[PDB]
Amino acid sequence: PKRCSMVLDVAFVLEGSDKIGEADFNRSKEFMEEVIQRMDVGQDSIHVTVLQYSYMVTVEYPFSEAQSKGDILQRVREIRYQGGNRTNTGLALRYLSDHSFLVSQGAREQAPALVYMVTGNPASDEIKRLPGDIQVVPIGVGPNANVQELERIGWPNAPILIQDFETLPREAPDLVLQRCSSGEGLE
Ligand code: NA
Repeated sequence: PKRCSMVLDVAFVLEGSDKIGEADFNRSKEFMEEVIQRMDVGQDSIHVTVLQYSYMVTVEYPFSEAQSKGDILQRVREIRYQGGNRTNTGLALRYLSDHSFLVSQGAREQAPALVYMVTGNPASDEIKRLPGDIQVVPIGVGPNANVQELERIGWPNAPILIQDFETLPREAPDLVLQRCSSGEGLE
């Protein structure tokens, strides 16, 4: 099984809108749980922050809190589907650059920054250019993803396109960990 063991600050950003729905959001959670389980999460290795967004953005787990796999996974289990009426992807991205990845919020100065963002709908809001240092790998799930929007957000990273949320926990973890370890997408 593909492994990722390195000094890395990883963010998971999950769309939890009404358009996603509780059932598909739970599949996104299960995808995320599987990835964290496979990752070498620890104080001296991979660190994890988790965000959920729709109408607003919730920091479900900051970098500043205990970086053990057990503490992260248990908070993840506690995460509740918000079900908002918007897909404010631009706001979620602003959180990453202006809050999540700050040293004052637990991020490591020497660690590279990597974001896996699971979304199934076009952004409701304006998306602004992220600082190049924050690498975003968009995971566009389902027929309603705005692929060109995700390509622009992602560059240099190709979006990972998944047919549906049922396939997400089955297919995506392998691809996510390959990207984690190598630093680049496939082919
Ligand atoms: Na960082």
